[PDB]
Amino acid sequence: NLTTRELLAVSRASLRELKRRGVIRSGNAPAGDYAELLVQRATDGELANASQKSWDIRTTEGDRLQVKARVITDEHANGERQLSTIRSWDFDAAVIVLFDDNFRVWRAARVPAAIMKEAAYYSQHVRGYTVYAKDALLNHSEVEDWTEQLRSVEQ
Amino acid sequence: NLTTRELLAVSRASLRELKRRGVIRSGNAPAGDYAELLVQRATDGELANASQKSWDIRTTEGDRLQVKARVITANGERQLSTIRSWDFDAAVIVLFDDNFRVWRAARVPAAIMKEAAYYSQHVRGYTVYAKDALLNHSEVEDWTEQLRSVE
Ligand SMILES: [Ca+2]
Ligand SMILES: [Ca+2]
Repeated sequence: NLTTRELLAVSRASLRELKRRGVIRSGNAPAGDYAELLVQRATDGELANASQKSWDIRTTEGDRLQVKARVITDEHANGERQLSTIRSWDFDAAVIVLFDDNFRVWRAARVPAAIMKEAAYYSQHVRGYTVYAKDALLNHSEVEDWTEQLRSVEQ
Repeated sequence: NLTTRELLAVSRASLRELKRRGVIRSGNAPAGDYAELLVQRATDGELANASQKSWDIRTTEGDRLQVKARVITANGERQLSTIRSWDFDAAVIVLFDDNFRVWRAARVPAAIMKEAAYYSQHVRGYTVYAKDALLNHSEVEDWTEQLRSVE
């Protein structure tokens, strides 16, 4: 095993190259970048440009998808189901991708924008909305389980 | 350099380890997590709970610290993330080089941060550039060697 410092530089350099080759967009958010790749492969959707802030992937049938992803360490850690801030509701559905400790897909779900809003909380500190990816959201009857589909593409 | 598939496995394995060691939390902010670890270790401070958004680390003497970090590879790289709360005692600025060794680090009182920030209307917050002029004096403390020590 190597030092923490080297590991960061190992990860940042690999991501930097993957980013120049056009497979990913940013190098700044590994879990989100991975989930984008995975949702792009599972749908053959097109990536947004970096400038498109309301959504990340557009399916060929039209759907605009905001991809939110996070690494989970313990399915029972309720505070770890917290997703990064949403600052625009101008999309058709979100895709929530929860990774385990291996950065393999633990659960993934397609949530209509309406159900996301219903679950969100506004925050003035961040100028956005906070959503917790609780089981009750993940198993909501208008949510699609995308777990095995994203495991079929890598991770 | 290598094949795309190997880079994915190279990045995924490195992240796997960083995450096992507790160095990474959500996976979206590697550099930020590390800078926090370094400032938490260079002090004996406590990490903020989920609800406390105004600061990141509380020192044993009380001080609440908002940590802002960037990898330095050019004024556009000195740009820090948006501040939307002034409810903290000082900011700790951590500039890494590409190897993630600490290149410059500085403890800036809230007053000097405010003095150096400018409000931005489209983002509804304040932006601070970690220029040398801030890093040197203005009554800010050099924390560079201190953060390199806990490395
Ligand atoms: Ca996203
Ligand atoms: Ca921070």
